[PDB]
Amino acid sequence: SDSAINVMKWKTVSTIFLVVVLYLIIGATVFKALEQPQEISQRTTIVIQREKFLRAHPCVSDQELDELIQQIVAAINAGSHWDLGSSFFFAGTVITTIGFGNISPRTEGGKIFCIIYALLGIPLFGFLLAGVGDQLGTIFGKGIAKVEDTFIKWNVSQTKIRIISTIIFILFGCVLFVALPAVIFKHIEGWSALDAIYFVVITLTTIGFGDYVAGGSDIEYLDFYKPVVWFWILVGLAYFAAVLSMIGDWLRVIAKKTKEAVGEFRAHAAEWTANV
Amino acid sequence: SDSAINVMKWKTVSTIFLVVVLYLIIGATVFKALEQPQEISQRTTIVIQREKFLRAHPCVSDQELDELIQQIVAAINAGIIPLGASSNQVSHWDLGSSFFFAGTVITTIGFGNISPRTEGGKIFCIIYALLGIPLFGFLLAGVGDQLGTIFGKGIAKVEDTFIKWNVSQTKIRIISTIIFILFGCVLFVALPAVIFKHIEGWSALDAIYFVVITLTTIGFGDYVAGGSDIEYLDFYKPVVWFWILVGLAYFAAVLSMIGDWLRVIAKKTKEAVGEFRAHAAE
Ligand SMILES: CCCCCCCCCCCCC/C=C/[C@@H](O)[C@H](CO)NC(=O)CCCCCCCCCCCCCCC
Ligand SMILES: Cc1cc(Cl)ccc1OCCNC(=O)c1cccs1
Ligand SMILES: Cc1cc(Cl)ccc1OCCNC(=O)c1cccs1
Ligand SMILES: [K+]
Ligand SMILES: [K+]
Ligand SMILES: [K+]
Ligand SMILES: [K+]
Ligand SMILES: [K+]
Repeated sequence: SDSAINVMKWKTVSTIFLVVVLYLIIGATVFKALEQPQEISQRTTIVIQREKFLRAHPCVSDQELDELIQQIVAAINAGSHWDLGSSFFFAGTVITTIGFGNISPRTEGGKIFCIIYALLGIPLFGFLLAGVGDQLGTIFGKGIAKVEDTFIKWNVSQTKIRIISTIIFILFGCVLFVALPAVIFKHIEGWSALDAIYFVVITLTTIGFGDYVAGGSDIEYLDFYKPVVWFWILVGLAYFAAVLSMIGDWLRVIAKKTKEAVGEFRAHAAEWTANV
Repeated sequence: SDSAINVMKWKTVSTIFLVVVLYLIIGATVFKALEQPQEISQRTTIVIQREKFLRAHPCVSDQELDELIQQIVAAINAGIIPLGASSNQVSHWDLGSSFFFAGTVITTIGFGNISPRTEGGKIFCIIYALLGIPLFGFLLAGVGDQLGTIFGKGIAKVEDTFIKWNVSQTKIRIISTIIFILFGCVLFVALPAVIFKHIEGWSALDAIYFVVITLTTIGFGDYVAGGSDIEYLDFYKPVVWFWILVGLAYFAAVLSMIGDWLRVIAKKTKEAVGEFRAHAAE
């Protein structure tokens, strides 16, 4: 029965859908809980700054200030960040689906070329990202081969070592691809320890908020700083690519433990019910 | 044999790397060619607006005036309505917008228009995405499967209609691939674009632009459906959410198709180069 297999699939999809919808509701409340207060204090202090500017300076009134604000808002639409170097940056953001968006095409023509460029670029880059990831994955293979002959054969059996190996991949991976670049971002880019990691994650996950852009701030980079972040991204995006895939498998493993843990809990409702 | 193929793989990756390097170069030159002129005309006229306002009031704090703008821009990263008229203010972290924000996180669209300002929200965003992204991955795959089978039912209808005697199985696949694109761009691109134009006030190009930038998960943020306050009947926002679920599913397959074409154009060109080397000399 073909429609029976499809009923099993829609049952699976529909539950995950709710888990997602539920995951959204939970997060939506946690963010508002965290961000709501700062918005009020920050939005109240900005109000004190308008009232203080007209009081401190009789020179300016409400008639000139509103006209001023209208010009700054328009300045948001504009912002050279389209020079040879920044555009090459823009292209990278386009084909990686990071899209920080701080610099986006404002021309009807640039919008058309961006569309085409993206549709052709993103798949192209995917092949590269696949090879880079494959290379890095095999490099990792040579490393664990050296480690699997030292202290794998000794005490603990090989059945539980696969758990130890996965921890090594995360340890080093976090150090090289997260820790080191975050350290560098802090000093060079001036970002706090947290803001550094925040950038690393929101970037290598292709989220790309744009609130933190390494090399985006306008002042004083080193000669080879920008080229090194490019390489970090090519290899960084591949790392989270695997990491995100691993976390995915953790979920399909767990999803079963909870699904049978619910069958257990119902079971010992069942017989516990018949013994009464 | 094991290490032989390894040496062979690096050969392919290195060539693709260079192709990408060259692809970024050509792109960079094409964007700055398009965007550089308008950047200049806008940056010269803005200087005209600052000079026009400098001599306007001799009693201004001249040098400290440019410091004020720095404070406004620094405040623009977060939602700010700094105007005397209509002091009433709408929250961008309310229950409805924060829900949106989470959707942008787990879909890796990241419009960035509204991002966490708090050290706590940032630490939760990290955890949220790391677990959220992979989770939403399964959903998108499930919605990819469902939407796919519903298509397999539709083509099973047309494959017995146009089918006649003396037909080839390999050539009909090209027909199906076209109808997939056709109806796809209609429902998930054409239809939503038109709605975006009227309801959201966007131009026909800005709507398509938004769609492509969004459903490819690029997420500039320069255009966001439902961003401005306007009215939003509320028959609208829920739809957009659904469109996103399926629209992301659609491009996922579309983008994966283009990759197959590129791979194809890759072999034809690679043997076309072997042909040209074979003969070409004469
Ligand atoms: C942290 C912010 C978000 C919090 C996470 C909210 C998740 C709430 C969902 C709880 C899961 C129980 C719901 C019932 C599910 C069952 O009908 C079903 C099989 O019957 N199980 C699954 O689908 C498989 C369920 C797979 C569960 C995946 C979510 C696990 C996240 C655990 C959160 C730990 C974070 C701690 C900080 C590092
Ligand atoms: C942060 C980042 C993202 C990608 Cl997708 C690729 C490379 C990259 O490395 C930083 C260098 N940054 C620049 O070169 C800039 C020019 C104009 C503003 S920043
Ligand atoms: C473009 C987009 C992307 C995702 Cl991932 C999810 C939803 C979404 O748009 C739909 C409704 N929009 C809202 O509910 C808003 C609240 C505040 C600004 S928009
Ligand atoms: K993005
Ligand atoms: K963005
Ligand atoms: K993305
Ligand atoms: K992706
Ligand atoms: K983005």
